[PDB]
Amino acid sequence: ATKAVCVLKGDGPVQGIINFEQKESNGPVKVWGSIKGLTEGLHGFHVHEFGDNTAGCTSAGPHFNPLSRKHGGPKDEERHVGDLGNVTADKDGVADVSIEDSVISLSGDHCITGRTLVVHEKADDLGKGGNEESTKTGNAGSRLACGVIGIAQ
Amino acid sequence: ATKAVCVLKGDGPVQGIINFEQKESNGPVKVWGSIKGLTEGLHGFHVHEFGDNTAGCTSAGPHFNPLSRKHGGPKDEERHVGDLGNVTADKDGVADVSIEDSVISLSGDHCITGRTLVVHEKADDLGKGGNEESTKTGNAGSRLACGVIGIAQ
Ligand SMILES: [Cu+2]
Ligand SMILES: [Cu+2]
Ligand SMILES: [Zn+2]
Ligand SMILES: [Zn+2]
Repeated sequence: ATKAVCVLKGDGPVQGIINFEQKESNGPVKVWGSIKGLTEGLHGFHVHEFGDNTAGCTSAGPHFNPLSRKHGGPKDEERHVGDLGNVTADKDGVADVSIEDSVISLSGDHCITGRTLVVHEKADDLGKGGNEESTKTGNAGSRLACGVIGIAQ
Repeated sequence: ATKAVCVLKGDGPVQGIINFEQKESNGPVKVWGSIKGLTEGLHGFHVHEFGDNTAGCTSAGPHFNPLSRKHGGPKDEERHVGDLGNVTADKDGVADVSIEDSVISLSGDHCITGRTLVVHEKADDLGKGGNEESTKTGNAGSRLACGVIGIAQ
């Protein structure tokens, strides 16, 4: 299997470790881990285009979107490659993440490795918000923590 | 023109930003930027295999070595792909890095994106130290700072 990992950090208390595993190059990627320090509720979760943390999360650029589609949720046909939807934090501020996605990959010319994973302030509306910002970012607010997705053993 | 970037951080004061540019695929990669907080003199500078910062720099693994060679300096045919030799810090503790290397790449099998750049405690002996450690790590000592190399624009 191909594996990757990401350590999420920011200016506040949000931090976490997210793991990625892809058994076959043309198969789905399992994404799992935990993020703490979040307000209870939904938080947008995206792969942004650049693995550039020189300005913290601010330098990561827009959602990763090599196919030039509009913003959506992970189960929508119309979505950015980087659209991983929402993670849910419990009353203790911990979001346990455990999903599978068939659009992102850990290899090939469009691979998320070397790009930035970001967890957001607010819920991602999955492009159903009914305004221009919705079909661009999902209105998920500020970038609370992020990290570069790296190759793992 | 392919570009990558890395923010170096550690447990101590060593920090900086290193840029990578490769005008042509399979062409040389220019590596440049500024690292501060170093002791004056030489410091080993390598790409390590894993972009895993879960345990700080320790989890980066060994030098990136897809061809299973012994450790050397960047000018040697016998070297790891990740062997970028030394960088030099001035009397103010600043290393104004400027390296050109044709063995690392920002694409293909020798791609370093998604892996970890590490700057070391001591000089890399470039495989000339006459012990087993020299042909593994260059005897460069501890990992002072590191970061995952990400895709840039
Ligand atoms: Cu995002
Ligand atoms: Cu090293
Ligand atoms: Zn999106
Ligand atoms: Zn080496």
